[PDB]
Amino acid sequence: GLTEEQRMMIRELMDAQMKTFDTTFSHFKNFRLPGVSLKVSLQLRGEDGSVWNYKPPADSGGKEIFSLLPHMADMSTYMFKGIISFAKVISYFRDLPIEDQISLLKGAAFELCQLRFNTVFNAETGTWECGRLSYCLEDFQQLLLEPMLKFHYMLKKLQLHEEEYVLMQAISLFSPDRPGVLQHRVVDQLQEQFAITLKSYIECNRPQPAHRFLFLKIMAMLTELRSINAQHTQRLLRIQDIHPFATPLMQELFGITGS
Ligand SMILES: Cc1cc(C)c(S(=O)(=O)Nc2ccc3c(c2)nc(CCCCCCCNC(=O)COCCOCCNC(=O)C[C@]24C[C@H]5C[C@H](C[C@H](C5)C2)C4)n3Cc2ccccc2)c(C)c1
Repeated sequence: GLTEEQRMMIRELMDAQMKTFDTTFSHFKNFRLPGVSLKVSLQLRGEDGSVWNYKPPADSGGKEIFSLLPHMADMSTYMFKGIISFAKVISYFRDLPIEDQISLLKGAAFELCQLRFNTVFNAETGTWECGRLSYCLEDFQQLLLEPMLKFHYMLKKLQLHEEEYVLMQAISLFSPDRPGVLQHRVVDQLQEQFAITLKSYIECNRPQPAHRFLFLKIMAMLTELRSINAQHTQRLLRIQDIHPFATPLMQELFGITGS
């Protein structure tokens, strides 16, 4: 019930997503593993049927608390590469000046990573199911006090379509107010078009009373996700200051100069 401009925009996004989101994590390899606030266990299922499980340590006032950071840095880096590839496939993004492309990716990389991670989040088991890797929240309502955690549960409950997730990714990517953006007006117009497309998609394909105000719920979540991004970017920089762990790609995305 959309225009073709809107149908072609969704098709392009869905194409970009299909080409650049390794949903089985098959090519995530050669990552570090822990030596032999909220914590996760890590499970690795081998192609032969073997399983390794890692249960994290407790806080004893020592560096043990950072044992998973190298692994997570490798996972995040793998995800960020996918997010960068996604953006670069999209015509509207490719047409932007390269400095704005970089500014938009620096601004949105965390948000797009979290949106992709929500599609592999199992809310029944509190587990991000990443192909052969599984990350399980360690033991309740104290968990939902963490804003990013409550975000994942609340977004999962909306039961969004693939198309709605990829429009969320576009709206986040084309945010006209990230630091360093110059083509503010063009980006702002592109964002509005993606939001209108999402509003119309929901109107045409979700007539049920449960999906009343769904478009507005999604937009409020995107606003909330940007606020969480700012908080978590500061958390990353504090930990990096006392315990370096960011990969080069993470340093580039989060504004660490190397000097
Ligand atoms: C320090 C840090 C910060 C950022 C910003 C990143 S990032 O953006 O570049 N990648 C990333 C990847 C995935 C993220 C993820 C971030 N935020 C989530 C959402 C679920 C968790 C919400 C936050 C919980 C509160 N804690 C923190 O805010 C910082 O805790 C540092 C101290 O750690 C204590 C021991 N806990 C761990 O070792 C486990 C991890 C797991 C993950 C989040 C958090 C920091 C890292 C990465 C270690 C705690 N997910 C979803 C998801 C989680 C696990 C597996 C798969 C998906 C990085 C890399 C690092």
